[PDB]
Amino acid sequence: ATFEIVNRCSYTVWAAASKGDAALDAGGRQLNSGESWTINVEPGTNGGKIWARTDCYFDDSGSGICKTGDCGGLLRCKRFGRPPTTLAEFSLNQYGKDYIDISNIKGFNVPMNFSPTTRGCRGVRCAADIVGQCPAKLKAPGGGCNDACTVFQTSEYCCTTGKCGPTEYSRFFKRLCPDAFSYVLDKPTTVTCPGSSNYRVTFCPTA
Repeated sequence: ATFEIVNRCSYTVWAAASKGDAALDAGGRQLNSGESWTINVEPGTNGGKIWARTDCYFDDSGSGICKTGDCGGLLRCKRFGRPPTTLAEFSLNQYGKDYIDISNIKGFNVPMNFSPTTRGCRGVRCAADIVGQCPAKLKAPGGGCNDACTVFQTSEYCCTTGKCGPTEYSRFFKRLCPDAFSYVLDKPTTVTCPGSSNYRVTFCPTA
């Protein structure tokens, strides 16, 4: 499948693409404002994620740091990024269907559109100003809005027992982004696409 990753942000982001134990394609890249990065994702990719990273420094070997979504200091991600990270999440060719979603379960750093570029289902969007509205106790100093599980490390926020409810913090992300996951047992906002759909992830789809 092709993912076009477009930075519509006025600031540089470092796109990341990972299934948690491996890079997707090159796994990461600098996107200046307006730049597009086309990646190929293997059919059958299960638990694929795309995210933006903000305020990166990389040396000549692609080693360094980001204030948001840093994945063990690499330009080319093999691992998931450090929260806060708005997540484009995908499982491709699962019994003839694609599953896409946006998640705020690892917090929010960069507004995001995740849309098919092929026909047969709808995109999802989390483009509200979650960083600007972020509750004082979830504010990441580096930039972005932590989820309550990253900050407080409780069974309730992490949903560690497989049982828990919405929270004051999960409802803040849900109120600003109804179409994103807000907590682990949130009513699914997963969209079903045709198997082998293609996608665009847009950072700052409106701003």
